[PDB]
Amino acid sequence: MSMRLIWAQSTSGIIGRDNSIPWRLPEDLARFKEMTMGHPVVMGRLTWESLPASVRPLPGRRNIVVTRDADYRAEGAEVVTDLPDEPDAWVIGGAQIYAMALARADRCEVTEVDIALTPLDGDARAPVLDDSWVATTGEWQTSTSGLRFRFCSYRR
Ligand SMILES: CCc1nc(N)nc(N)c1OCCCOc1cccc(CCC(=O)O)c1
Repeated sequence: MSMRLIWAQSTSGIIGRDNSIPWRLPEDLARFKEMTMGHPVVMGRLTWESLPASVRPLPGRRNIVVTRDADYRAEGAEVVTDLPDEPDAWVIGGAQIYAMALARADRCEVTEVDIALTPLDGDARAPVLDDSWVATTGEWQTSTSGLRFRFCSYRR
């Protein structure tokens, strides 16, 4: 019904390589925290293990880890084998988790980072949103880090 997707991507659409993020953008962390606090957050195992240890699990949010390995220990998170039907939840990671949740989604919150990245094999790419989405495009912004970025919101 009402899954929300949130991701940060380069302008070429890359959301990371092996979960590693090439940009430092504290304004994106701030907006991620504002959007997801007090709600379940749904993620893959690689996103979970890539969280900074001090916020694994992400505090103030019910953390849910989706993986085909039924036996997996995530201290502080709920381990499920399939995407859960949590109405108010935010999907936060897994290029494949975004793909699976997109059908159930009526909101996407995107940070676009103006950073050139060389494509590498097995890159995680952002979902391409079709014409059913209504886009609200924020103004281009400059970070305390010097990077240009913008926030875009999509609804249907
Ligand atoms: C924030 C990157 C991001 N940015 C966007 N826009 N979407 C995402 N899915 C997304 O990855 C979420 C997985 C990594 O999470 C972190 C990682 C480090 C610090 C924090 C803030 C802690 C807090 O929030 O308390 C969160």
